[PDB]
Amino acid sequence: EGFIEGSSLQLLTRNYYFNHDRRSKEWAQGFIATFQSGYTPGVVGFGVDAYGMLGLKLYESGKAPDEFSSGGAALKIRAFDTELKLGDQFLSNPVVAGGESRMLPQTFRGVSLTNNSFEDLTLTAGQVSFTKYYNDSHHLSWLGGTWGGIEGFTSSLYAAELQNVWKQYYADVDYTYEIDDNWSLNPGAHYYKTVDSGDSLLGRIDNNTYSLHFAVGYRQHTVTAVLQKVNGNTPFDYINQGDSIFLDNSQQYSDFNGPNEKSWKLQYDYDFVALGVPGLSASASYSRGKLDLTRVDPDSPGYGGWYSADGKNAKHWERDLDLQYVVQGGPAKDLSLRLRWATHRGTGGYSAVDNDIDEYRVIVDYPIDVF
Ligand SMILES: CCCCCCCCOCCOCCOCCOCCO
Repeated sequence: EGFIEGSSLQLLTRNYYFNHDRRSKEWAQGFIATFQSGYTPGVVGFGVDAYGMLGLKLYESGKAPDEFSSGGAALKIRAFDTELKLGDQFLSNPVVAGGESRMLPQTFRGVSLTNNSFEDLTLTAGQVSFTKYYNDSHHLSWLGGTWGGIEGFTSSLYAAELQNVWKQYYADVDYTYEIDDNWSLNPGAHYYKTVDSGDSLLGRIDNNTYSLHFAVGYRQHTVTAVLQKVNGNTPFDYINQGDSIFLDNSQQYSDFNGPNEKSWKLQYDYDFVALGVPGLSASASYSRGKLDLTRVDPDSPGYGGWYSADGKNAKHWERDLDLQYVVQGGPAKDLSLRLRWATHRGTGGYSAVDNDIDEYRVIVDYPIDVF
């Protein structure tokens, strides 16, 4: 289509409300404007992507500082189903993301390469840097791919190096079987290997983390079983934590990722579609985990504070209630409201590591398509 003709600008308005009980509320506006050029015609095309981001409480982006802002752009070059972005850009993959848990995502400065030559295969590579954000600079490079070569099944393999911190490896599989027209099974696994790298700023790291999910769908109902296991004396670690889609036990509050923590969750989801009210969904979860805090090295530079002499039998749990309505028609079409309730308690001195809390979040989201 071409630079002008293929251009699009989106503005995302974000209302964000966060309530915390401890055994502090917060209100914030946010705006994210996104432009994408078309491509100059020819074998090798040229374009531009650019964004700007603002938020205001009603580096530390926002939720704990009265205002925040940022903007950037990247040059894109597209040849043979390969796209190269050079500049500031968003990222989501198993070893790197701006993260979905907070109001504004983090961005990254550098090179990304994405190949779509084969339908069913995505390859990506990259080298970027980023600062520090949410709750000097970092450098990270990754190589990865995602394969779709079978009808109900998907595969991923990724690696990253976070300079002087870690090398991280990740695999996954997801299978879906449709039995009846109303009954389906979704077995799946996530795997993370983590080792220390270079100067080893966080200290020694030898960490293997597993996520198991089994999901029975029946019509609108879906019930899901999760096992998660962290093997090593530091907790599973990743950039921009919370609500991770590469972990089956990542929850509103806790990631159930502590060192040597075994965990499970039972989740229930419902789609109100056939009950007459489409765009309405709800879900509830219960998660339980246990780990032995005596096994942490208290002198571990990055992770030392997980150690507790009195930890031993430490355990915690979380029960999440989640519902969201997207408005599907009229003027507010696409306006989405989402309500989030989490309760978390630990026992066995888990509280020397994390807190007993009750979290309430409300998120109002309005997309605008401007050209
Ligand atoms: C399945 C998508 C292709 C992934 C590109 C390579 C990602 C980098 O991984 C480095 C670590 O991999 C360890 C051994 O890799 C075996 C490579 O061949 C496997 C073929 O799927």
